[PDB]
Amino acid sequence: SHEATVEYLADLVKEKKHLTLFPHMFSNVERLLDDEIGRVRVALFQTEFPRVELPEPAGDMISITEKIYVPKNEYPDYNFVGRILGPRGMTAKQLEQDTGCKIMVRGKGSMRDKSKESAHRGKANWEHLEDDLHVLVQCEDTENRVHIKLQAALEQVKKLLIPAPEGTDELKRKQLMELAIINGTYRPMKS
Amino acid sequence: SHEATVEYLADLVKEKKHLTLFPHMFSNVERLLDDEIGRVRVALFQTEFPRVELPEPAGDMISITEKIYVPKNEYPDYNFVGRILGPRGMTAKQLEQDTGCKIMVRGKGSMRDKSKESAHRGKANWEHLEDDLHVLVQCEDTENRVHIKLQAALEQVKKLLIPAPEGTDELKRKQLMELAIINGTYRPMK
RNA sequence: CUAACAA
RNA sequence: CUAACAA
Repeated sequence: SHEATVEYLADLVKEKKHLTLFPHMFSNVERLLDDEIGRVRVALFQTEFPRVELPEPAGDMISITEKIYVPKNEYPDYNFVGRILGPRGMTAKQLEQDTGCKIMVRGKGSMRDKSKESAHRGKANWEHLEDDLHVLVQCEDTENRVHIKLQAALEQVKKLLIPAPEGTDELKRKQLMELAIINGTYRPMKS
Repeated sequence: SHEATVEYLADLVKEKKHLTLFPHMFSNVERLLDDEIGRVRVALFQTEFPRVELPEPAGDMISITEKIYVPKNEYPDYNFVGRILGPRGMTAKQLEQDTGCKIMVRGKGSMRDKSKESAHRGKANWEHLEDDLHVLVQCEDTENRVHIKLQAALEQVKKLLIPAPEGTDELKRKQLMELAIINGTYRPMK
């Protein structure tokens, strides 16, 4: 396997732009190239969280939701939500999958556009806007699995609520790098 | 991974040929297509060599080379070399890889074009031509490994030096079928 | 300098 | 009717 660098991915993409013009003549080799582009993307941008080992289901079904406030006040300038979510919410999805939980960002300043927020305030079904910015972590499994999963996701969400000093944020950098590619380049290179 | 069938390998070989028309546009694609051609080639035609077991290196370094003459006299029409080497030398190369040994086919008749042996016979660095066609089998390792390795290769070269009766040579059949698909003379669409 | 989830 | 290794 060729080293996964951004420079390489760019190379593969320019090739993919040309190769896809002849989808029939080159059907097999386009698939091969899609494979390699996919592999290189995963190695570059995808950061993965530890997966935990679970017993087979046994006991009652339990749904459990923990609320963890984001230390927005203590660190007023740090963008915690953006780093938890990731480009297209990819990081949150990765976390959801790896831990078997559901991640939901809620409370004041949780809406993408803070202007629209001020309108829903008080209204029914939006009562969480009265609360401070928090992450809800939620797992539903059987009595002998649900708490294992939860604790796995809690440990990760808590890590992400500790802001990283300048130039040490490996997670953030991968995110921003991918993001630059998404909205700096055209269609054949994003997603 | 796509399933490795001869129909697929053919298809990949077809594409590689079409790619010759774009000299620079698909450098990475050519390399990737080669990797896959190779992977499939191995899946279809690789011989299964018992994986020998190896002690940890202990002892003095030993380089040993054994010479095995091929019974070219007793079997004057049997292509022994062709069967030892294989298509693109891949049979020999794999034996090399599986045993840690080096395989060299030497002697009179050893050169592809015997017209050339004449030109070199008697010359320097070509003194092996004054000898009968034979196979040098060579390994270099520590003492507790080098003889294990060597016996593995020697056993297999010996096997290959016993000709097979007609149309029961599954090795020769796999070899010429790989060779056909890869040169694109055999193009199964099945 | 990320916006998923839910509606 | 397979041609590697070595120069």
